[PDB]
Amino acid sequence: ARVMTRGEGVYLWDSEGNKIIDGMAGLWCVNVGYGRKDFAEAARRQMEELPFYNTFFKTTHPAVVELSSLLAEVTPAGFDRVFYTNSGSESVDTMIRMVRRYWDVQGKPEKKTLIGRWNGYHGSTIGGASLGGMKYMHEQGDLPIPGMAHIEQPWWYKHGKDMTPDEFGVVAARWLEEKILEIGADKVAAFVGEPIQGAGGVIVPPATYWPEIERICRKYDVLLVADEVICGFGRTGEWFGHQHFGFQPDLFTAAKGLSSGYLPIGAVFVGKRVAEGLIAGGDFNHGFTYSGHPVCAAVAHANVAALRDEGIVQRVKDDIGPYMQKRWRETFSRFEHVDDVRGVGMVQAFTLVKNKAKRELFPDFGEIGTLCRDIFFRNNLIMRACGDHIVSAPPLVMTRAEVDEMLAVAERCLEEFEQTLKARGLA
Amino acid sequence: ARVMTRGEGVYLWDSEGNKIIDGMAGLWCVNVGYGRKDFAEAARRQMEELPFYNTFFKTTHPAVVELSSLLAEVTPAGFDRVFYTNSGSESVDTMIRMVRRYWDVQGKPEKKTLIGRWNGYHGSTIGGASLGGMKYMHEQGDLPIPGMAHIEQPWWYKHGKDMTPDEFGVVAARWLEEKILEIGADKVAAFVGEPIQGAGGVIVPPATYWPEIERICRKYDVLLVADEVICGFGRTGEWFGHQHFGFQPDLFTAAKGLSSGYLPIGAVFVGKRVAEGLIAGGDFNHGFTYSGHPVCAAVAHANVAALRDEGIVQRVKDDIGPYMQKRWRETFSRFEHVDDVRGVGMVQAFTLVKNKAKRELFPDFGEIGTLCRDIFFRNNLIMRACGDHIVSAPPLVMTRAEVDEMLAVAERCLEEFEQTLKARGLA
Ligand SMILES: Cc1ncc(COP(=O)(O)O)c(/C=C/C(=O)C(=O)O)c1O
Ligand SMILES: Cc1ncc(COP(=O)(O)O)c(/C=C\C(=O)C(=O)O)c1O
Ligand SMILES: [Cl-]
Ligand code: NA
Ligand code: NA
Repeated sequence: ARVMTRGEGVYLWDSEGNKIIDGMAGLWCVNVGYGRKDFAEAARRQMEELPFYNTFFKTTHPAVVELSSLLAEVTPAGFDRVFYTNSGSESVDTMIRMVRRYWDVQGKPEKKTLIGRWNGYHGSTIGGASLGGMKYMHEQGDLPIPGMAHIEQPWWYKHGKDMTPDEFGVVAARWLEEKILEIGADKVAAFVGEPIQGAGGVIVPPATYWPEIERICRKYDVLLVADEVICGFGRTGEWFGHQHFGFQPDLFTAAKGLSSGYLPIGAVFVGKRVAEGLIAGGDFNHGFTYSGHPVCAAVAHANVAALRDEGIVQRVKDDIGPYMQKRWRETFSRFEHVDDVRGVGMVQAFTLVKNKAKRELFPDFGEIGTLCRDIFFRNNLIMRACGDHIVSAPPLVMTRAEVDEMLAVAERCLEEFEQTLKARGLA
Repeated sequence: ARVMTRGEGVYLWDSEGNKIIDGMAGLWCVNVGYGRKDFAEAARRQMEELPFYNTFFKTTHPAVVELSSLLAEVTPAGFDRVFYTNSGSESVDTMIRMVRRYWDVQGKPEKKTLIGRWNGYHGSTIGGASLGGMKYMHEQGDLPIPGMAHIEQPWWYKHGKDMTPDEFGVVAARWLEEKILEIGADKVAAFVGEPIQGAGGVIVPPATYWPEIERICRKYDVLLVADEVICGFGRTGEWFGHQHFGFQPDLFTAAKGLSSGYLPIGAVFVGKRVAEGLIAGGDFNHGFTYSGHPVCAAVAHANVAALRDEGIVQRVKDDIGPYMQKRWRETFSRFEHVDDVRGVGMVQAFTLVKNKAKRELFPDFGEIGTLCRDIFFRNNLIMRACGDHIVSAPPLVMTRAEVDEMLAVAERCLEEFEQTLKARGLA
């Protein structure tokens, strides 16, 4: 009858009194960790004083203006316009309509197709599911909607062949050039991608990938959109994934990580180029002014202020990031059936493989991931299996102690993994 | 630059010290009226104690179970399964995917087309905007996606011709039969409609309309979906619009009215037929179990408990509804350029017309509505203009006094309207 009692820092406690390490930070979003009583209070205060604004007033609710001011301080230059939503899924959907509307305004109404990636995830809307490349969303029949295409994911371990990462990076990106040319540049609105594919299994692209993607977008006059749903609000040590990989998207989407998951909220950050365009069109002015649930906005403000003023983000870049990465590699590198050990900031992962030498994957990709995950679970550690990949994204406020503590349990579980593997003769 | 200070009951106050009557209850959703400090407290408590649950636990957060249990008590028979979202727009989107998935499971994957209405509104997603029939989101571009069709709205004043309401009702509904037959019954997944079209201008369908719609859906094995975004949580005096019009939809969608707008939340209520179907498919099990932001769920619980236990809904049926309707008609019936005075419960409206005898509308439908609205606004009353329709949906806790007070100001504004009409020679 196991029931969650409470959560604190990086831990969750059950009814039987057991403590669970949340190596996933809820749904990749509990960035400041659990237990932030101060957030409850910011909520209480805002609900009490002014939980609504009205379009009667022709102004913006002060708790939204506040959030916007602070966001502009932590986001790259030129991201002045922000459109608030209730979720990452809505952010994606809004982004889609914004991209299409932008081209309309430009007198290029046939520029409508957005390109995404297989094993990409952009939420659960029809719009987002059709943009995302999860294989079990696309055979559905209705997905994808037209104006959606997909290229293969830059996953080196499977698609690298004999190429080096850097080399594969150029190839993997060039798939965007192929798809654009195949479709017609005059029909393509945008490429959308997570800097690191989260739900795809923390597929980290080679260093050559993103600058090539961007060159291609610019070449063919296609907008570039980063989906910062998972990589946003300090996850890679930078404020946003795209900053780490060193590309400048024309828009980017954010989700409940903006509030550490405390209340539902998302946003679309819009750059100068597109902002100017949407304003002339006027379609979205209402959202840029009146968007943002005030209570949610106040909790988001608290969370971002914590992220900055408590040096949580800088700490990922400087201290806990490098440490986690080093320790992550140290801990996991040595296993027989564990390969492509990878990570940046506080997102990290590895893949379970049949044989590292041949770079051979297990059959029925995901069944072996399940087996490993059940173990982490029976051992009161939360790490998720995406197919045969194992992924972790703990709260950003995790300590060096907590790091070692988590890895300790993971270590033990993987030892147990190899055994059960041999014990079954699947090793 | 007027700034909203606070809100209380049905009133909002500005920085200049003026009091404004909110005849619209925010965005049709502030059902229990402003100032509910008890909601702040339910929020504060939930955020403090347990603002998250984890899928590790294989149970449902208690604040969600609670909400579900209470909802089941107030919703019609057979609406056991509920899927929570953050918004009305998401609810619509989820509903669409549910409908399509249901038919897949049934071995009928080509049953994909949903039918909506012109001047219908089902939110702002791509999915919802393509289902809705606002022609200002329905031109040359992305919308609509395939698997979306539209029939004309049952708007008597324009489409009635020489028929009586009840007569027109049968015709207007039969448009669904025409569209189905035109498309092929084997390709049609569902008909979706707001019991009363809200943002379309509170178009109230004849009494014959909905039972006919349902007969047609059942005839052709097409699902029937009510969009209770605006009509839900007591607006028509009943719990849900469809109860008032006497049809039983297989699913219905709900929005922030579930929480009186205090925190973002929505839901899809799923009937036995479809629930059974989606469970066999298993696609949606995760949401039926783990869906619902707990903080939002706790605020929603408070709001529903208030709606019931404080007899706010009953009060709309018995007391304030009849009164408002009577007084609404009394007040507005007598004007030269005001016709189709209409309403049920606490939703009510009228249309500005050039000449009532010919049933002739003003040209550039909406310009005249703008002029009237500016007046309500310059007089510190909130009522919205949808084209040339004028609509009101004040909080449900409005008193007889507040009713008369609102109508008083509206009266004056309409007197002023007629004059400015003559003064321009547009009368
Ligand atoms: C890449 C990516 N883009 C968009 C969304 C949509 O945000 P929501 O509206 O909060 O669902 C998700 C969400 C899914 C998870 O959070 C998860 O993977 O657990 C996502 O991963
Ligand atoms: C009929 C109808 N169906 C669905 C939605 C979507 O809910 P949200 O996720 O809250 O946007 C809306 C929303 C818009 C308004 O309420 C408004 O027009 O003020 C709606 O009117
Ligand atoms: Cl595979
Ligand atoms: Na901790
Ligand atoms: Na029920």
